[PDB]
Amino acid sequence: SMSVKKPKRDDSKDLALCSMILTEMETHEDAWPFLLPVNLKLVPGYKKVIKKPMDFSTIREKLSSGQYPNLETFALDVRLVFDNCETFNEDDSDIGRAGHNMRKYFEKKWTDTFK
Repeated sequence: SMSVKKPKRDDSKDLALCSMILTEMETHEDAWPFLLPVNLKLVPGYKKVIKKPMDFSTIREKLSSGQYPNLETFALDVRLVFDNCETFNEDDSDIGRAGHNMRKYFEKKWTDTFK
């Protein structure tokens, strides 16, 4: 509360460490469904159904331009990528499996780096 604060966590490396995680997600072989924004002209249903599209290129540009105020907003956009994928794709499809795999990969790196 006012004039009453928990000890200050060192957050000076968060930006660098989120960039490294993101690099590792970008270079995973199952990243291909997530690298670029879904083409809303060419994929029927996507525009109407997925209210907040998100992809790795968009996260990279937000990251690079100071549009994440903290590491929780970064994680929210990563998770959004996978939540969108689950909304639109059957579990038993290449893309569906890609999204489960990438989410697992992310969550491990996130835990190991920050928890």
